[PDB]
Amino acid sequence: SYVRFEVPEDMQNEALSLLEKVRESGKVKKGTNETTKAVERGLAKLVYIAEDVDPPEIVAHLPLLCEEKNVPYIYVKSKNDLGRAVGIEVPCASAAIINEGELRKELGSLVEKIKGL
Amino acid sequence: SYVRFEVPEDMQNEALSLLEKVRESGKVKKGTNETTKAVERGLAKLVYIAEDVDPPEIVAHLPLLCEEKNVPYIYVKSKNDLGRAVGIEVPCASAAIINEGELRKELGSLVEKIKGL
RNA sequence: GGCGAAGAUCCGGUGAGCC
RNA sequence: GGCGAAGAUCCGGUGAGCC
Repeated sequence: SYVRFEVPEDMQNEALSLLEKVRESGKVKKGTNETTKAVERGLAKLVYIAEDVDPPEIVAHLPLLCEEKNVPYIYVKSKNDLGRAVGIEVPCASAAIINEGELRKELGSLVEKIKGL
Repeated sequence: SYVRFEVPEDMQNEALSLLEKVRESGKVKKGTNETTKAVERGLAKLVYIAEDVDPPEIVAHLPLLCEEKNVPYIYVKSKNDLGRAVGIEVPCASAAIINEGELRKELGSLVEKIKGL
């Protein structure tokens, strides 16, 4: 298939909880273009990438480059569900964490749960 | 009426007739943005401004900003007449000549006819 | 109520085509 | 037939509002 990572529901939902309570403290990028070029700036602390993208063309590129710049990234759920997580009113194929707010020291834990594959 | 130098009709028609036969003879920029950059870059030797343009604004800036950069300019009644004269298929509020093609002597005499009203 | 991060609006550049 | 130098298309920035 498109993205080559598999991930249980519980930690995907951990991604939506972290992304749901990051906005009040840090910064987040919404949408695949802002994610791709915000990370291409080198400013990603954790990337959101989803497989329910149609056509797969939409994001079939960013996990690989997020492995190059060695920025964390996680395959998560439905575009809609993350859309609610980042708190915009529309589906979202890809997101990013740009500033860690007052929470900071969980994002590392999540990156190493990503390193499991 | 932003006509700050009232130009005769016969002189308008001679200017548009001259402007008719200089589009593979010389080079002309079409449209208020291309005319205004023609004056700003500094490569316009004679710009045409139509006076029935509405809103006036759309080209109202170009005679004064044109005079300051000391590029001559001449006034024309209908935007339509100018637009069809400069062989494009739509009305045109403002035009410019940036290269005089082979017509150095006629445009020279006409420029001196402008500087005088 | 419809459209919208599968990118709304706006801006810059480009300059004669697009349906 | 319609739209178009009162800027078609295309490219750029911006990132959440527009009817």
